[PDB]
Amino acid sequence: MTEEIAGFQTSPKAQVQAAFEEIARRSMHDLSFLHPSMPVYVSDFTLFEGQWTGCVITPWMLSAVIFPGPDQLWPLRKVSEKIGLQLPYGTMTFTVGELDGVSQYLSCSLMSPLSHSMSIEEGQRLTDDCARMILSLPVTNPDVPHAGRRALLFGRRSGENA
Repeated sequence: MTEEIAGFQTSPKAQVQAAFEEIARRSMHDLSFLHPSMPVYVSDFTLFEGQWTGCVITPWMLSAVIFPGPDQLWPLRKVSEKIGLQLPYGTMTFTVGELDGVSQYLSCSLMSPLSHSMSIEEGQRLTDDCARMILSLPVTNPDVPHAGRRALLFGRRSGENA
């Protein structure tokens, strides 16, 4: 078959976030398209099943998200199809989503975080705890030290490298 999905270098984390920021606002009928009042957020972590892992949280939902790993040529899938993935959490079907700025990706709903104790901190904590949960293995909590440093001693390997 000629139709394919190219592997992702890393997760489209920003595009999943911005799309879900809008989808969380979009609300039809007399409810009106009121703003989310809780910033949607997305964790990115690990190369599980050979594919980049992540979770999204919004006021309306929490869902695991997965993107084909680097230098891969997956076949083109149809949307809303299910793909069985193996996790220590249990073998679980991830549904093929197709989303603007994200293209095809593999996702499943985990819960609706409609608790009255909910806050942006519980949002981010629960995206990371959701990552932990479905990996069933420890993972970097994304509140580490500032990792940026100044660049110095500029150069390139040259010789055998042209």
